[PDB]
Amino acid sequence: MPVKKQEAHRALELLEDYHARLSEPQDRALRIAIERVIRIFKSRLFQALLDIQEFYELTLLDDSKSIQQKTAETLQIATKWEKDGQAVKIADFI
Amino acid sequence: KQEAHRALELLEDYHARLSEPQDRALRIAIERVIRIFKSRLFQALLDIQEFYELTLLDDSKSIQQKTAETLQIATKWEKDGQAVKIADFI
Ligand SMILES: [Cl-]
Repeated sequence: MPVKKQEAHRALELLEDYHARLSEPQDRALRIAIERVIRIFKSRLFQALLDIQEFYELTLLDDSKSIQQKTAETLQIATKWEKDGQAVKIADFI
Repeated sequence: KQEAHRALELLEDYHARLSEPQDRALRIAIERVIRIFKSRLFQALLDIQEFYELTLLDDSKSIQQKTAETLQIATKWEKDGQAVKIADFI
């Protein structure tokens, strides 16, 4: 039962607690909108975790790959994730 | 048992098993990936935190306005989720 404010690891927990309090009929449209945010956010988290699983299986788990090779691939993927906020990313492309 | 929810725990485990001196460069590289991934997650949680602060906690905004802002941020995030990277600028 934390007294500290704006703890990042609790951000989704607090959104959930806010949703759970929206019981009045006039608050229902907001509640349904929040449900959608929550679903979309969870999908984002899942896809990020899959990025790790993909890296882990294709790079680290492969006995066929040399250590120098794996190190190269590992440095690359970190650099890519690092640049993501400055990346040009096109919605509904190709 | 390799659920994606454990993806990070697994990477941290693998890092904790690279003990040979010749593996040390890969180990440091993996530490970097773990740090960068945690940063990614932290910034994602701050997205929720900032939305919560700016929209949901502002009781000067009507329920209608909060709803509109909540719908629009999800729409933006949904697009960002299917967006494909074509480059980055330094
Ligand atoms: Cl080797």
